[PDB]
Amino acid sequence: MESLTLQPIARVDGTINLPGSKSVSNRALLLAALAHGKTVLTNLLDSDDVRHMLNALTALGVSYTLSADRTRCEIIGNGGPLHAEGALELFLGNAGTAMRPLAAALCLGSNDIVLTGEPRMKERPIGHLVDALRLGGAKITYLEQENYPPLRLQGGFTGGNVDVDGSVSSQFLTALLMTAPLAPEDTVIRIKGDLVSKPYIDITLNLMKTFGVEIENQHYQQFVVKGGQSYQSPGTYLVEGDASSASYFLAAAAIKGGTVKVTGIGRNSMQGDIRFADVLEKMGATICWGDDYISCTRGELNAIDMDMNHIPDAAMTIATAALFAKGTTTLRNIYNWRVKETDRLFAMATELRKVGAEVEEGHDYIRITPPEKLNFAEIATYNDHRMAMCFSLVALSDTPVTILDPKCTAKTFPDYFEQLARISQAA
Ligand SMILES: O=C(O)C1=C[C@@H](O)[C@@H](O)[C@H](O)C1
Repeated sequence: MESLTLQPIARVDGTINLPGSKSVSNRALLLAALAHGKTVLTNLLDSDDVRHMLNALTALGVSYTLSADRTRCEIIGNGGPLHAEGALELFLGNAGTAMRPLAAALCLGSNDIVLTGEPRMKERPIGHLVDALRLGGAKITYLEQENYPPLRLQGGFTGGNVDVDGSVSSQFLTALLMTAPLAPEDTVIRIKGDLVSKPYIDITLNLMKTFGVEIENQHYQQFVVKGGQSYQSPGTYLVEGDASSASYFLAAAAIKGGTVKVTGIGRNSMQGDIRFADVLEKMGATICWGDDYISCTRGELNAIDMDMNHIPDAAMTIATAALFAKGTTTLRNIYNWRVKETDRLFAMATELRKVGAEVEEGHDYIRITPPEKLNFAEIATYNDHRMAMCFSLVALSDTPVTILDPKCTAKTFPDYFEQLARISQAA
């Protein structure tokens, strides 16, 4: 068991050029692979989740090249649905943005492919997506537990009237949206009831439009898709910096700045997590917006009580920032935290108590009352990059913190600790 101990950070100040967005990177790679023409992606993220997507594309026969730092990628588009037979197994780690999108995309035409991943991935739900794909004609088999990967995909998705549940994950709808335009028949995707974390659907539609495809969005209740379409290379495409990765640095300034500026995202970004800056502002920090930057300057930090379903990933950063705020913070409507890299409600509550907080783990919310002073703890990270990054903020106090398995940050941000250190000042 590897570990990293962070010594107390007296002040943070500086500029961070953000790594590329994981959400955008994996969507852009799949669309580039399906598209006609060569796509040159710049500022692509190099992390575990993107490497699993690249490996899957290689296994499916897609040709591409990567620059030395793996942030520039020239993809030779396949000009249509990807194919493989022989129950070829694609190992997708714990990458939801590879597993859900490929589960749908590979249902086009004929195929015989198996999608699997790490143990936790076999415990992350995919049943609602499989139900929708089957309504459209896909043949899918659960090889282990019903409603979870691994899946054996044998193709057959032709389109038609498909219902999909959007109450557990927005990724199921994202996967259907990217796939449907290439189906031979027109598709009408009806959302059964509620739709969680809607901003990710906006990211998906933005990327599809960049690749030449638009659909009819009827108030996020129904999506009308014309079949027989083709994705087209946009030529050169710049991947936005990651707004979720940015949260740690902006929060660091709200707690211990100084001013921290992150570049690569700005007011025009398509990522919902830029709204994390609004939460810091509501807590008392000062935010500055640019076309290609967002900065946060220390003001004060007061507890908040808010629905965080629109920014589930960045919301975890508020849970550790709450350790430094005045009053009790409550984050609500985050049941979805339970079905991600780990059950984040359980994990966050457990680790927060270790540093002294009084925490109520609600079924779908978390209430955090900070201690007068934090104490040292060895933080368990649950193979979850965000647990490591969120708890790194504990060091913006008088106590060091030890983070177990620090390399788990590589899922989305291999250089996280170096970057935090870049803005860490002793004076
Ligand atoms: O579609 C996406 O890119 C994502 C959607 C949400 O489930 C997030 O929680 C997940 O980390 C990424």
